[PDB]
Amino acid sequence: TPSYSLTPAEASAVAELTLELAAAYGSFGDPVLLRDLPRLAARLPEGVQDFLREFKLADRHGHTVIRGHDFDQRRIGPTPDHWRGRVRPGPEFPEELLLMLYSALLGEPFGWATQQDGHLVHDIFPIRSHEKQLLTWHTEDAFHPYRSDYLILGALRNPDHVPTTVGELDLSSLSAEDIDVLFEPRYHIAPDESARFATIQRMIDERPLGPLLYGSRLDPYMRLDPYFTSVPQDDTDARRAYDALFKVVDSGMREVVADQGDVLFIDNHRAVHGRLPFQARYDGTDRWLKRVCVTSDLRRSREMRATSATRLLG
Amino acid sequence: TPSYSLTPAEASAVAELTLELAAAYGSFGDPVLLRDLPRLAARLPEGVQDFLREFKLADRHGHTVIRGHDFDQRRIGPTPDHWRGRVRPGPEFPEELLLMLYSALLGEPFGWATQQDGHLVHDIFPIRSHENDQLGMGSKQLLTWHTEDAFHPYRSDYLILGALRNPDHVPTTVGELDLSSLSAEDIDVLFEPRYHIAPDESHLPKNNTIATEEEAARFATIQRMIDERPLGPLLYGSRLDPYMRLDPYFTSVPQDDTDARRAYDALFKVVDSGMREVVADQGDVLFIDNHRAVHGRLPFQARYDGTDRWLKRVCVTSDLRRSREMRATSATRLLG
Ligand SMILES: [Fe+3]
Ligand SMILES: [Fe+3]
Repeated sequence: TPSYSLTPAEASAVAELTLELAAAYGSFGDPVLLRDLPRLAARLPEGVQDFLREFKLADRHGHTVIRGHDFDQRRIGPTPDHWRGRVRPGPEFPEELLLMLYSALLGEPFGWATQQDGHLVHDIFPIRSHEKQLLTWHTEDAFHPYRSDYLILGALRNPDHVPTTVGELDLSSLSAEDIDVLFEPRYHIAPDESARFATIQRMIDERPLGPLLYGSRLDPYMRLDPYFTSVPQDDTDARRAYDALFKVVDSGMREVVADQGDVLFIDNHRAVHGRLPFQARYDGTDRWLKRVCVTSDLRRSREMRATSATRLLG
Repeated sequence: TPSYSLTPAEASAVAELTLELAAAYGSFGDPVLLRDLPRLAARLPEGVQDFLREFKLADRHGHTVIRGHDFDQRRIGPTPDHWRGRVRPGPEFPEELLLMLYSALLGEPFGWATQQDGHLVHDIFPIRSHENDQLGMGSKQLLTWHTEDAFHPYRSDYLILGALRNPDHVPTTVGELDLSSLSAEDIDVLFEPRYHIAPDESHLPKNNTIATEEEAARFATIQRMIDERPLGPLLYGSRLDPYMRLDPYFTSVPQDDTDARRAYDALFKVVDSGMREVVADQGDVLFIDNHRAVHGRLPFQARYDGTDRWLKRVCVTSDLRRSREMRATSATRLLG
């Protein structure tokens, strides 16, 4: 897995640009910032832009990391208790901007109106409120036709080096028989728990059966969320193939640590991901990540978006 | 319809950048150029960048034009007799890069493997042997309007046409949907899966080789569409400001569906009467939203003497990986 290590000079330039932009724009509520994003991302160090572009175009690896950012711990301040009621943007606005810049290099930032107040940057920190742990991995929103194409995870702080899990598809293990079955529309994937108007909420609803593999039959994409995946009982070939696919992916899972100053890029088409359970202090010094969802085609999701301009689904 | 007119200064800066890039890069066969495209496009005049970005994000107008480019006629040379057997790249390489920079501001340039040797930037000029019938390389005969490859799930999201020369000012026809000209009842019908759109003969899997699994799977979805003949909508997106796919020559309204026939005829009249002539004169670059506009060309008399109309054409996709199944490798931008 290729990764990019920032020099002190690259890290200083990135930090400086990130502070200049934060002072220049109000928030992500500023429509002109969302407009300028791709042009702004061109002001990043050229090696960083080149690296990400190669990741995007290569379409080979499930994940990549840019390491060595300068995330000023004094400015960022203590890891908050919760996300709701918290004034946005915070002092960590610079870092959120960075992820939005990276997102603009891979596509467009988008989010869910019903998730975290519909903020384009998600918070990932221990919560005393929302508190034997099963170890799960999934494709992000595997059921959804307009699911993320990429995820960007920025490690603001990670004092105990708690890894993320990411897994890819090894084809050598699977037979051609099983692959062909998985490519066919024979599987149900269920949604999740996720204003009055216009045509209320649940719009373009639940419909057909779909495949688990797609794209190239020699190097396929996947959407795999094992907990919410069911196969019709009469379909024994599909059940045999789903079993074999699960074994390959489950047994291939890797631990990847996003330490402080790391940005992890996950390809939602080539890789599954999962959180790892960890003992939290709850004292403002806890592990803290930011997450941005990236779509390659914003217009493809128009029917589930309130307006043309909005990047929030639902 | 909003447009952008380059000041002579912007025109000068664009040409300079374009010449520099032409010298620094060998051809489009260079993967690094494809890699560098959007970082390179960030070197264009800032007004231009902001203009296209606003066009892309507004998702309202179906076409726009950037006018006032300096396309140097001495450097570009005579309009060629044919696209086959030309030295790649030609003396007009700088103009090709410009269109590739523009495409990179809207998405990713892509092509069709069997079209003009698989070049990302297409030539549009009269070819004598091609002068009998309707196409983009003839001249004498009418090109009735349409959505590009309306049937195809991975059709272009945008088209970019650059006018290297147009001495007789032969316009391009483009038409949009005036939604207020249709009844609410007819709109509901058009959003429903009640219509058959047939592929152009060029996309038929039986055209290419029957050999191997790799090639069979690469056409398997298109072949399924031909065998099952699924019915589809002609309007989609949001019911308030909808996308359209309308290729009248390849659209079948099933005989017994009377509601569909009424709605279609209605949609046809609106789009036919809204057809506008947009002249892509020398130095003009036309952007077409393939989800919000239809396009065609007018018939014109060609001279075949190296002075004829010459356009360059690039196809843009907003999501390159969506079409992976129909591409030989991950690297290739060519479907088929
Ligand atoms: Fe997740
Ligand atoms: Fe056409």
